[PDB]
Amino acid sequence: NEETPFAPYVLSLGINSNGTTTYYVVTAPELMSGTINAVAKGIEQNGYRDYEQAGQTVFSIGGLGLTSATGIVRDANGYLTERGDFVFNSSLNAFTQMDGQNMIGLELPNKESGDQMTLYTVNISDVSITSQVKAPVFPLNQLEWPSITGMCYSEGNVYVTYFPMNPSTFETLYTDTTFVAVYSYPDMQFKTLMKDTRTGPAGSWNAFNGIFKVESGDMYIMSNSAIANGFSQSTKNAAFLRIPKGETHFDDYYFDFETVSGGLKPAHIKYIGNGLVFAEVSTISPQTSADRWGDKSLKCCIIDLNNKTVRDIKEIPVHNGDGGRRFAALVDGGYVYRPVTASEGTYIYQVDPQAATAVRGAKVSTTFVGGFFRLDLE
Repeated sequence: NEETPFAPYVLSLGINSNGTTTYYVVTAPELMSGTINAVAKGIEQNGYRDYEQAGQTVFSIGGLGLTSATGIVRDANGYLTERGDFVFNSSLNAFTQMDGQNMIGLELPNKESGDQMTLYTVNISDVSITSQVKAPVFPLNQLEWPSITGMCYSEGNVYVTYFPMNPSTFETLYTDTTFVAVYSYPDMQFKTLMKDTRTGPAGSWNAFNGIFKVESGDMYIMSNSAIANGFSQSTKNAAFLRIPKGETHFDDYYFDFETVSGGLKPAHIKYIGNGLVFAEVSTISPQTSADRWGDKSLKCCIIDLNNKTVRDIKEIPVHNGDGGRRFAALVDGGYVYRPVTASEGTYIYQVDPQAATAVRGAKVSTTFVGGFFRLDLE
């Protein structure tokens, strides 16, 4: 065993061998030198996995056939171990933290796959379903079947960002409206369908990038309408809007990202703190049908929501994104760390968010990084 006990940093290394992607959840004692790898260390996880952290639990969420999420925690000996099992029916369309002890997870049933969706309440420390409730899909499918891009909990309301998409043709014919559906917790009664016409739908296909909460409890949405991230068309400039804490309207905030960036669209976002967002931003302009789904040629930027500015991190090379999955970026010790997979290989880059400058760190022997966390002992 080459695992270093109590090594804080957790990386899920996605490694392509003979066509198949296998995940190795490894730890690293530091991020700035050495080589992070899965030689003689790691929790091997087969199948499609994506990763989300809450508290000191990393959830390994199975996909493409796998219908469970598994906890990963640090045991008292300093080693990672698997803990618990949350079984769902088909796919976990959204998953977000409700409070210090609980996640909520939303699962859709097309219109023939069922009529009701399910909200699961999952205990973080036990990794187990505490309660579950059913709700109609409508009005999420009023125009077309929804494609869910995020979920947030605020003061007893559940907020769901989505865009309509025909599940068989993949057409996204409705891009002129931001949609946020709002439900009451715990019963999932429908409260309101928020609409806004200053930008397009929030988030993009399976990218978990539609909505996020900041220190005040306010929420922001991100619209990119990006063909490169899965839309079939684009009609309105990429932008951020804001929902006041616990409320059900958009306020006067509006950040025209697309014009400030000189015509570009964000692909992936992570809130850093203090109004700053770390982002991968497509350098393709205009994106066309030839770019669709590719998530190619991204740069890294700091987005300042307070001042409505965009600053390029010039030391990070242009690189292709990981597509429709969660953004593997780690906010740690006042920096943001991002594995950058490019022609030279994969390296962790340490980003100073105030200066918008980066330092190259550890090399990572992997195909891509599927998750990136700091896990302490509880």
